[PDB]
Amino acid sequence: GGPIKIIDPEKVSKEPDALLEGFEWATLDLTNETELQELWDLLTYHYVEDDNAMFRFRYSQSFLHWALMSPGWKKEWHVGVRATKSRKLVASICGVPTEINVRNQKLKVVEINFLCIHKKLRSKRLTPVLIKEITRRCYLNGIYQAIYTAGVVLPTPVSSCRYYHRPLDWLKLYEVGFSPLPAGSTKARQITKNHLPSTTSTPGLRPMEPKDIDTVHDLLQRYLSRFALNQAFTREEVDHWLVHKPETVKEQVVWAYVVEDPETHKITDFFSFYNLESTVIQHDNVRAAYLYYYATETAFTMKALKERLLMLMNDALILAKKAHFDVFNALTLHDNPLFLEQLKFGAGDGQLHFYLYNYRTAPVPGGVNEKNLPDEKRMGGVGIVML
Ligand SMILES: CCCCCCCCCCCCCC(=O)SCCNC(=O)CCNC(=O)[C@H](O)C(C)(C)COP(=O)(O)OP(=O)(O)OC[C@H]1O[C@@H](n2cnc3c(N)ncnc32)[C@H](O)[C@@H]1OP(=O)(O)O
Ligand SMILES: Cc1nn(C)c(C)c1NS(=O)(=O)c1c(Cl)cc(-c2ccnc(N3CCNCC3)c2)cc1Cl
Repeated sequence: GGPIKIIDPEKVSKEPDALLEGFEWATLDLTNETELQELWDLLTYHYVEDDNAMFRFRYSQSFLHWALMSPGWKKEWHVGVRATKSRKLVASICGVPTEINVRNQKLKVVEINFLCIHKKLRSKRLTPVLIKEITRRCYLNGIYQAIYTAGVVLPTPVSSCRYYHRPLDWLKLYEVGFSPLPAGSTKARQITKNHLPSTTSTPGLRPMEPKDIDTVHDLLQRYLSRFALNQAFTREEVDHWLVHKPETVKEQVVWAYVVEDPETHKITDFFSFYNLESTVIQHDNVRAAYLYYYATETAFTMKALKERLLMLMNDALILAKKAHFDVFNALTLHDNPLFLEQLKFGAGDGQLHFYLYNYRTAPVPGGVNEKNLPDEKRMGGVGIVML
């Protein structure tokens, strides 16, 4: 594996390509509230929908702040297109920097996210234009590789993972057409099936605190090192992505929990999940929690891993329900296939395909077999979660 081509610093153009008549490039400043609102306005009405046009992702402004101003961020990688006359923001494409491990090679990359074009400008081949411009702005900052995730199949995916969904409020989900009433059943029965204990069971479980950063950082890195493709977390990245700052973030987006051993008081496990609503195109919102990063000391010894994950993740479900989330989403990546079925996650129609730009490596297993169902012998591949 390795880079596909070497970029000649000397030949990177200082000026962007031309755009469709009536439109112009605009760097976004997401520290400006009005511009943050503008991006929110665009995504809210024009971002990812399901195939049935029932749901649309509704990233919050707090989520956008958190996702796009992570450690090392640069406004130059928050790319917009405006209408010249009205000034309206009509397209976007964004990146943030991070380091990844691809089979034990560390790479400096940008994660690409929030590619969006206003419905009225679709199917004009603007996308390749947006991609080329953010590529140019990255090349200018000495970054020549990218990773991204997509719901559609494009050239040479590195992996594919299937979405799974654990109902927390089944009735709400049924109500908005997310979950159906199977057939011979009743609401009462579906509610019973999905009912969850009132309290967590794992001893020492508590909300992560800033004091936990160093030891969570070390445990996470050891755990993720067990995957061919993974995110190479720095200390600042643990602070940013994992510890919610209530004093400065009124709308919480990340929940993280640690298990502090009753005896050693060392943290021995942790898990986290984030808040991403969907607008119900027509109630008006599905409040979904997504599983994010987790780690357990048990990984390093088996089959105690499955057993430990069953404990932690059922606790994660309890905590999410307690925080009023409607559903708990997870993909077949990390060691997730160990617990999805047994904790009653239902298989989803959604598939997330993973891609690298300007880097060649063999395909990596995505937690499923050729039938697109979870497989314990198909893990160890994908250890990176994108938002
Ligand atoms: C070194 C640094 C490198 C940095 C860059 C690394 C590359 C990152 C790449 C971007 C990572 C994004 C990660 C995310 O954010 S995935 C999120 C994508 N956004 C959405 O799904 C929101 C809803 N949809 C839209 O806003 C539009 O439909 C979009 C913008 C998706 C397409 O607009 P439109 O429908 O009006 O099409 P077009 O006429 O302009 O262009 C048609 C071309 O676009 C290619 N296309 C379609 N969808 C995607 C897609 N999701 N990734 C990459 N390419 C895509 C398509 O194959 C076709 O090419 P092909 O040859 O026929 O021509
Ligand atoms: C409730 C709901 N709301 N929306 C908008 C949808 C599609 C559903 N139904 S879903 O929950 O079962 C679901 C989910 Cl979560 C996610 C994807 C999916 C597929 C491909 N790509 C992405 N992303 C683009 C890149 N950034 C990461 C997310 C998401 C598809 C489905 Cl179908």
